[PDB]
Amino acid sequence: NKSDAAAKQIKKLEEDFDGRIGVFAIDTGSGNTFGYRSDERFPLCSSFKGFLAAAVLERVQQKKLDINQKVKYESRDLEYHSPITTKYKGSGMTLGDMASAALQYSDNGATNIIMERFLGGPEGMTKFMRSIGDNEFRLDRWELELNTAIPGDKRDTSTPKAVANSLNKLALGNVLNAKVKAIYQNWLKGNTTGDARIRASVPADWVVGDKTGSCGAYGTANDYAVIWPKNRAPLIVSIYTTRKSKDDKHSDKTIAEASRIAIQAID
Ligand SMILES: *[B@]1([O])=C2[C]=[C]C(F)=[C]C2=[C]O1
Repeated sequence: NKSDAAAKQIKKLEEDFDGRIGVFAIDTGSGNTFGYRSDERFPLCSSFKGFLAAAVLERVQQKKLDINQKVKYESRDLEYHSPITTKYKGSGMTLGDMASAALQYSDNGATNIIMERFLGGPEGMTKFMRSIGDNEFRLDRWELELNTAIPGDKRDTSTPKAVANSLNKLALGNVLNAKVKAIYQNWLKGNTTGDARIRASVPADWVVGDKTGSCGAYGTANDYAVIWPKNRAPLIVSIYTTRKSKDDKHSDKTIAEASRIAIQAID
């Protein structure tokens, strides 16, 4: 019905920028969902870093790791785009701060250190997702090589749907106890890279938590978000985009729009 109209508009939008748009959104109040290409594979980019953060908090809650434990890395050669790890190289950082840095500043240093020392690499990352009943998600490579975003390449991809369900399990559901879920929420709420994406699509007194991704190839970018409107149950929104050519740039505004259309569909 209204579902058919939102698909028209999404279709228009991707043809407008000569690329591919994938959306999944859920209204946690009514059970309403909407998907456009919600089953197709898209490159993850930094977006899995939000799940990494959750996988840590999981280990913390089972008492396998302490959120305050020093993590030192003074001799490491820090990957490109390590703004937070770089400023604390000489003192180190707590496991908590490191995890949140991976999520809030998309910190590559934070990402790889955590996966090599606590999470058991990409395979370990994949295993974490399998354990929340997400079968699409697959992280294969490390930063930065995982961001190649070659069309057709299934490495380091998921689907909008699977990303939506996962965020929902993690941000709103059963996986984390009350105390830890709260921490996880605040981490997403404090994300700094997502102002022009899903956040731009919502009334500015809704509370949003998000994690963005940008590949730097094939104009590949994404965002996923948990949203608390004012008088209303939260929404989950998940938007993934690619473009036809290698040199193409990502489009914040397209994701913004696709979020806008998505949210109207489940309204
Ligand atoms: B994501 O996705 C990424 C990757 C790489 C770089 F350099 C940056 C970033 C952000 O997010």
